[PDB]
Amino acid sequence: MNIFEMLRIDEGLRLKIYKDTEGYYTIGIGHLLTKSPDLNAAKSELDKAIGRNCNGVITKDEAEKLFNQDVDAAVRGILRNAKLKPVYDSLDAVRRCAAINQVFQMGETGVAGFTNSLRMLQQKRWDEAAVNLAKSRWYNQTPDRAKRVITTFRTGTWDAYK
Ligand SMILES: c1cc2sccc2s1
Repeated sequence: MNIFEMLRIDEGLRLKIYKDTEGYYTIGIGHLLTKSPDLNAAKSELDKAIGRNCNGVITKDEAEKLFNQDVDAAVRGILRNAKLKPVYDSLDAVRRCAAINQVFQMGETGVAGFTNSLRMLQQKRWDEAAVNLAKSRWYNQTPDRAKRVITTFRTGTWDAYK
């Protein structure tokens, strides 16, 4: 297991524009195109991202390229965030993957709501952090995925992903 395999399980792989759990146009391995309800806007974003006229469809290689970029940008964003960096750097490698996963799904605006969870994670109060993490819109809207990510934060193992 590694961050790519983990997010691949959580995000799936679809080669045509689809709507994510929030109803937003997405493609590939959880590559958000736009929050606009206009499919044409999503198609434009896709074409810009890939560098060709895709008409809403990409190849596996292209999906994996966006995924590489998106994971890289997620981790780099964490390091550039003054609130997230010290917590991330305090974590072991497996729990760092849980952090990347959460940021990938929710963005940094999303994880900003998690001050108390972050503090508990930095304190290595794992069971307490896990309880706090579940008291969230995130958990309630995507409970099976959040449970996996939370188990990863709780245990520092890959048990939830096999
Ligand atoms: C850096 C650390 C942590 S813990 C949950 C999200 C993030 S980002």
